[PDB]
Amino acid sequence: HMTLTFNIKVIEAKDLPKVDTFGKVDPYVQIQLGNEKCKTKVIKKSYNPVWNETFSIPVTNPKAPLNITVVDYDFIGSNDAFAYIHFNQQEFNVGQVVDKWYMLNSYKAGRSAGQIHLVIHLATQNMKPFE
Repeated sequence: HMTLTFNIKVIEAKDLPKVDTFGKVDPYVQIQLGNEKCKTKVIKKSYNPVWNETFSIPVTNPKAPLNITVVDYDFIGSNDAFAYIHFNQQEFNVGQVVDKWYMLNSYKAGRSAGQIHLVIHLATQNMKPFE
């Protein structure tokens, strides 16, 4: 198959900042590739959340940037994104499994946003995800 898919495992994050009104942070991760968006579950009150959630996103637009954001779920207000990492799709080679910790960028400069642990595998449709 010629159609490519981004297989992304959102494993965990560490050292997230305190951003929620009623304590710590309630983090989830949103993955954006063009018009395609998906998100993890919310982990309650955790600076070192572990999600272990896997996504498979088809590449229909080869120019869309891959944008990964960490967001604080607010049960009584707007959910505020506080950190991101973004990639050109060509930063990943077809067939390569990249298992890495990334330093998160804070939207508000000068604050630490922690790190995120992702497995990213740009794959053809029959390749076993992450293998």
